[PDB]
Amino acid sequence: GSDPGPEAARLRFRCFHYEEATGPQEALAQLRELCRQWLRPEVRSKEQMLELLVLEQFLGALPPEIQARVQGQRPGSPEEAAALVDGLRREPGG
Amino acid sequence: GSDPGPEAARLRFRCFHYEEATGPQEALAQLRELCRQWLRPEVRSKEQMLELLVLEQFLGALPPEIQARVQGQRPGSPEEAAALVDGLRREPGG
Repeated sequence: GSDPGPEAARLRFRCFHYEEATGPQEALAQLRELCRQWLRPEVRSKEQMLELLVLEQFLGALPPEIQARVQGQRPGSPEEAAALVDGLRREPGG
Repeated sequence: GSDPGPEAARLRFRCFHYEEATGPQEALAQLRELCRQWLRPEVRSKEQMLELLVLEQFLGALPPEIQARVQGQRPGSPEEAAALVDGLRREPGG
């Protein structure tokens, strides 16, 4: 009755390495499946998908060191990530 | 006057570098806007967002060299990307 969580599902979604062995189209079927367990059109609407995806680019837009700090906590929401980094940009050392 | 288009919107969205000077939450506002110009709940539905976002991760799941090729052409559709990468992996490099 519990769900893994959208953030956990997204982690699995990105933990997926592109493997030529399964073929890119078949890999898509995996990614599509994994992203679907994260986005979930069934329960989430389009604007919520925006939020999740904003977070997505935002994290990778961060420098490796700041990004690692996020990745070491995993907020799952863009503004939370923003708040993590908001302090990290205040002279690296926190 | 028009929208950049979902394909170009993702470009602007991915070309966005995190700049501490604009702040993460202000950057979010830009990203939230850019991703919205890409996903567009206004015109598109959730499953379209699934697809666009599968593409997004699929490209990053690819190795830097293969990813660079996709990034240089920009299909915008996951299966289309799957098609070039399937070719790029034919005799690693093409």
